[PDB]
Amino acid sequence: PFSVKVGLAQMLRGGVIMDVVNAEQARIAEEAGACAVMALERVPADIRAQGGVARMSDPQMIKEIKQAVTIPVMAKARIGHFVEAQILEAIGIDYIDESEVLTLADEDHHINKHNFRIPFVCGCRNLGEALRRIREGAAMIRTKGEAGTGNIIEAVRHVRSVNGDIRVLRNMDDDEVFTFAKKLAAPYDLVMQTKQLGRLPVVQFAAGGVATPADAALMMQLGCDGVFVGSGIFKSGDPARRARAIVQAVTHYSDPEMLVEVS
Amino acid sequence: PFSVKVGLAQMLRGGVIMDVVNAEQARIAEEAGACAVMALERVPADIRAQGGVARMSDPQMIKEIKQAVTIPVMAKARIGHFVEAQILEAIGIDYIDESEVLTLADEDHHINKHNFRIPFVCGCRNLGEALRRIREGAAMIRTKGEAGTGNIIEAVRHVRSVNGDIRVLRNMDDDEVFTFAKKLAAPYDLVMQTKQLGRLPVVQFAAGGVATPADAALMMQLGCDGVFVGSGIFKSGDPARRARAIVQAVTHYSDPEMLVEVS
Amino acid sequence: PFSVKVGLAQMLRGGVIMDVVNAEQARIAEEAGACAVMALERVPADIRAQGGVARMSDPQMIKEIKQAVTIPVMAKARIGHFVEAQILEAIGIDYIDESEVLTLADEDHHINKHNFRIPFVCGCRNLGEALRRIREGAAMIRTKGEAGTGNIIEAVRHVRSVNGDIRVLRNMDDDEVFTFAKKLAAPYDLVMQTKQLGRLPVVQFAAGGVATPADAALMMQLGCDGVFVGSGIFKSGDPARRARAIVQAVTHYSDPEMLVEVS
Amino acid sequence: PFSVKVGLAQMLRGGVIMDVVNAEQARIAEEAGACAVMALERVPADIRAQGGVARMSDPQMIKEIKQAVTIPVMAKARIGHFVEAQILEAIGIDYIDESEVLTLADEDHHINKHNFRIPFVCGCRNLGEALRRIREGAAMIRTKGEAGTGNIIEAVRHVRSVNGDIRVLRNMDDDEVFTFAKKLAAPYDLVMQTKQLGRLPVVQFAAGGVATPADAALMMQLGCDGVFVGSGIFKSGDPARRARAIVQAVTHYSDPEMLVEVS
Amino acid sequence: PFSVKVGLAQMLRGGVIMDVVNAEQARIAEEAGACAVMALERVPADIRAQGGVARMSDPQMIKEIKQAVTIPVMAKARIGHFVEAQILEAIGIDYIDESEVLTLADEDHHINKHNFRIPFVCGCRNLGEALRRIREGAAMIRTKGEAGTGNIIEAVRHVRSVNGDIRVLRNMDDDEVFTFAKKLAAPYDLVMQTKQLGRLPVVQFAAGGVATPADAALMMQLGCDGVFVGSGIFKSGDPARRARAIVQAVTHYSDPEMLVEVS
Repeated sequence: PFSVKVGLAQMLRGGVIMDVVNAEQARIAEEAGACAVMALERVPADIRAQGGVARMSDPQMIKEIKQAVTIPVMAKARIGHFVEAQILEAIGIDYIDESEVLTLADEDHHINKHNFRIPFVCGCRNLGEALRRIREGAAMIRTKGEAGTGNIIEAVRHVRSVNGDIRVLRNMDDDEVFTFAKKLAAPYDLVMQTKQLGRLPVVQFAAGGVATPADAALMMQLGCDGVFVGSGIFKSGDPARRARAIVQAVTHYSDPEMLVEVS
Repeated sequence: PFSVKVGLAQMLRGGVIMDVVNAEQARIAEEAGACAVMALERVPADIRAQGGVARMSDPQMIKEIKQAVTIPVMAKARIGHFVEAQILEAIGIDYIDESEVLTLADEDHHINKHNFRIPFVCGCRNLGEALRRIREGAAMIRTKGEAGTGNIIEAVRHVRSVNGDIRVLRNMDDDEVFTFAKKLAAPYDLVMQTKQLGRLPVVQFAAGGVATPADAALMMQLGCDGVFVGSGIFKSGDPARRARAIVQAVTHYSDPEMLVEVS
Repeated sequence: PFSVKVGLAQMLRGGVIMDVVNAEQARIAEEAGACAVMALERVPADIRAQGGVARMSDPQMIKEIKQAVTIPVMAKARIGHFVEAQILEAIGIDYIDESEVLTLADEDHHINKHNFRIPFVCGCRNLGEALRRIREGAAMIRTKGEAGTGNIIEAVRHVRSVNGDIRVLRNMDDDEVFTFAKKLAAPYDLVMQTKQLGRLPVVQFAAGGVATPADAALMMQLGCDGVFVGSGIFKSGDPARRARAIVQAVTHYSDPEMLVEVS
Repeated sequence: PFSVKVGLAQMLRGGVIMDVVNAEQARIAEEAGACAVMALERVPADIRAQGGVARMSDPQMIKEIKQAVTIPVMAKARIGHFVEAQILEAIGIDYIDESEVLTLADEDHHINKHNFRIPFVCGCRNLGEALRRIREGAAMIRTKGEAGTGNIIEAVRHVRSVNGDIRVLRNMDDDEVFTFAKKLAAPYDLVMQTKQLGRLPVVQFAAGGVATPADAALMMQLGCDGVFVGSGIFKSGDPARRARAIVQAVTHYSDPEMLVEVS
Repeated sequence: PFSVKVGLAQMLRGGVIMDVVNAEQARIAEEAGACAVMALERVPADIRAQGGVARMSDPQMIKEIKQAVTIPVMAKARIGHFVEAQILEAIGIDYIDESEVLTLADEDHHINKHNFRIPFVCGCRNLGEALRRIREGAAMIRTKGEAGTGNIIEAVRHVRSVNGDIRVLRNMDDDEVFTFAKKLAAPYDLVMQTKQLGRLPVVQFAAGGVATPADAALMMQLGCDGVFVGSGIFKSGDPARRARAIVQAVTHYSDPEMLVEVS
């Protein structure tokens, strides 16, 4: 029932997903208006600077967070590590993120995400990767970007690349589409579905570097459906204020006066 | 009605296809027991040695051949030259061969073969190319080989590559299949259809260098369904004898005494 | 009055242009139904075989041809050789072809074609080149291809590239168009005019390798407005028959039965 | 109305623009005689020392500065970050600087500056870049230089490059201008407008390394219309004295005795 | 009696092997349910930290461990150091691990393991290496991975590569098997025995980076028969809890709820 997973992930459209590390940060991110939280033991800043290997978050804190908030609760699973995905599905979380922000568990293969009843969130960097992940079973796509620096140049480049490939495909001659599918190394049926829909067949989020309401509004204006905000919110001077500002920016991405007032 | 085209091409299984250049060579190739003829103005030996550009054969001689024999009659169309394919379909031939033996008309794109009611025969060199051509609409695949030298080393290598990739796919773990589909740059749905069927989803012929009954029997024992024999038959000491020998070799590819007697 | 030149070149849409070398070939190409002739002393085949430098055609034979036929009469002028263009305009021909088929007269600069009252026909290989030539003053564009071989792989590649850039531009986001204009090194105003019109702002012809009615119909179906047929027609078995066939193919580029009957 | 923005930016001719970080530095820069201030949260020295990503300055301090001084107030916006530009336009600042001194927000595309009613200030390093930015909608150009070192070698090189390209263009033959437009990858219409005006069609400022009155006078003597002075004035022994000296040097760029007295 | 060694190593199937450094860690790893311990002076983490050369563990502590636990006791022997293997066999340990985790003693040659009555455990990275080690006399194979980092990307890659070569071999045509044996540089007789059995002819363990129950279950689901856990268990917050969790994960590698509860 892949379409069931797609429709389940649709209710995340137009929202913000916030990396939380405890029940209190989860409660704050809930009261700020986020649509879902990404439970994890310690922020991507730890994964980047502290080094070491980062794995699926501990089940006990996932259960604590899930008991603390009412919104959908996500968790991260290493790429190709289908047993972490099995554990997460057995905990009962709402969405699973096959996260490249964590450490690679299988360099060559991703999870055959058709085996789980839980919708997956998979990273991408272009149209070919997004279509491959949707073929593997990912019910929601997020553009990769760059993890931990707060610089949106790569996230902006990836959103622009995905939307540019979509716009190119929308007018592309039928007889050429096949070659395009070979240029991306993406499944042809999904390429034709994209060409018919004018967009990816799934929800499409942005991630990596989104730190200010201006960045979230820029992502939502480039065509995305939402944003991921990981660590810069709760390490700042006031976490609740910045989180509420980013939520309001995503909700009102076409209101410059609102973006000003929230900033 | 792609399945209609596939079933229409199935009756070519276990036969020989002979390049003919006139009504008399067509009549000989018919009396030798061929399943179909490939009408063309002058042999692949001409295309190789004389040089110049080779195009779709002249419509008048196609009509003469079609009126001279009763078996299915093929014709060659340049790659990506869909107007030659339109002309051939309007003449009423039975199969169209998007032939790389001719001159390339579109280096980047092949014909969107779903637009014609006539089944197409497309060349290939590996599993990825065969699957891409089947996705474009080709109702019958022939392994490329090398055109005009009578040396089957490349044709044998291509048959072995295709059948080896299919055998690898047949046992391959499901979770890895996706990556395999990216390695070939072939449509995933066709890759899964191949993995289920244990063979290429269409009829699969051999071509290039098949000159003696031993070569035809070798191709039919490597797993193919038929062979193409272009020029060396009608330039030899006795064309009818060699053509009948190759036909008998394809029919009895598992009878060494028969291969001896026909040689 | 550039728009006057554009409207003047519009009457060539849906026609055939044939290189003639005498009053007799000009009369034949007229009776075959061509829309214009390109006077020249000796065919591109002679330019290849006799070697040496090729220049503007001789004024006396231009006057003879112009007095022999009634259709528009073209002539070739070396690239950047504005004095040959002045001579041609003083003879009174209808269109001037700043032709790369001839020998380069100015490797770095083309003619500032705004100084002549006669419309120009300029070669191109992509969208950037076509837009640059339209900015210089070219009132009609022909896709370069490859001169003298009868192989349409390059002409088809160039038509597909130009039409693909146009289709990409048509959906391209406005904020990105500027960068596109830098990628092609084409004037931005002409890029925006193309994006608005959905096609090149001038008449767009094909040239190079068009030898059979299938090739002409393929060019006219890929989006072109006409074709150039230079030498292979009058060196063949019957020039009038092939010329009439190509004219009928251009006129009926969407009629497969007509393409069959003329072939 | 791009001409309205151009005429509105004209009043900055012959003045100094000083980066301020508080109401007090803004008041000093006003009393020193500057024509405009570039409000920013922390000087380029902080961008180098604290490292990290630098974004649009905080709206609250922009409002404080705007309420503290009477002169036009600028602000910096990341390249391609049109949402930061929207926020700045909604605050009501006078000029927006699409600043490469900040961090790149879009590596491939710049802001489509035609969508805002506020004039923009865009950096440049040669004539092609200045013309491209003027085509995108920039109503004022500043030569890039090098940010934060106090060494004017690069700013001088870029000013000389722009003025040398303009001088080359002024005498350049018309028939060659097109090729020149291709050499720069700049819009041809703007190239011709430059050739007619003898200078860039907008106000042209200098930036990067201007630290002493000699440097400001040198920039104004090389042909510029003003200078940018960012940090070195307020970190020195006396900010008011050096700021007044630089202002007087810009006003009297042809008075060596005045340059001596102010130094 | 190689088959006796193979049957002796069979009782380790479906178990966990834990590197111990004293009688207390050995006792803990016994109560956690491990099937065998790998006596060694200082953990692979200590081998990485203190640097220097690592050799066979000291005989006195091996005797102490062997007297402290009842399960089979392993020990490490440098590669090609057959005298350390003689010493270990004379101590009376149950299995000897010709371990690349230690320092290489013979870079070009491994131990001729047919000379000892004690079964050997040899590392491997692909099918060729595993078959070569089984030919030398190794009665049990463990996939190499990467030593001491806790990252299972390489261990997963090696398990997938070995099982992929086995699956490729299982369907491979007999006439091609010989060439396959040359591609791996593995003994052909063992290649045919593998092709017949559908798996490596010996017990196949995983090693390197297995730190969490998810990793152990992932190894056991990829096709392995067990796991090696060296250092990260006894340097953690609770060694007994994590060791018992990993043992339960290996025992119940197909029970997601169990993997959750033990985590």
